[PDB]
Amino acid sequence: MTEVNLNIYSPRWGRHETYIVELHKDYMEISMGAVTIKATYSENQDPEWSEETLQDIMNNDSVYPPEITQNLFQHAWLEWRKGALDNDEVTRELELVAQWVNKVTEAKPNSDFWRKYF
Amino acid sequence: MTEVNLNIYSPRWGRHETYIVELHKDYMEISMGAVTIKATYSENQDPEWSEETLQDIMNNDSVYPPEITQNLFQHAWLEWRKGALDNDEVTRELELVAQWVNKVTEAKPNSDFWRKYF
Repeated sequence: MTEVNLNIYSPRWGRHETYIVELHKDYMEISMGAVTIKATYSENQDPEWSEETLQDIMNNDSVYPPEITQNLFQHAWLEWRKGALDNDEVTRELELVAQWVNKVTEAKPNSDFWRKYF
Repeated sequence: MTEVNLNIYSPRWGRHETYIVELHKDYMEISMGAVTIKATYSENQDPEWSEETLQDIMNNDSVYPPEITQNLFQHAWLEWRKGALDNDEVTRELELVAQWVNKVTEAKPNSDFWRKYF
């Protein structure tokens, strides 16, 4: 297990929240607070994800990242898993995803109309 | 009935692609080239959307917008529909959404690792 701690700014709480990524050969888990989602690897199929999604836990914090975000986490994990990325590198690459998510949040439309809505 | 032309930057075509938003009282349409998706207003329920999402058609331009983007379009339309926004207002509010999408694209992770993926 290598653990990656990601700082995601949550407009809901007005602070950065820690999303914890647990990487294993057999599975990956992503938790924020009491919720945990999971992907489990399989030889001849794409990873099996828990019913709960990354968008689920993030939208809960008023974070609205691109739909591909969860798939990025999966890609980072699958590449780390075959040894293409070492521990510090998968950490760096995932931090880039978190940075992107935070930039998306930072750049949200800022008119009266949009501020009132989300 | 009014039409808003939005300019979305596409790394796939190296240019801003024109997304045409048609607002009518009973429905809204969004066109990109030959592709059109549609949301239909219903009196007692949320609008009925195409199953092909705005995100899906943008993914085809190699654009990965926040997942809430389609919902933002819906909001502007519904507000315009009941006259909470005039034609110029709905235009600017939607342009701020396009502007946000463009910022997201511009800020996409650009490490060699991520570029190989998307």
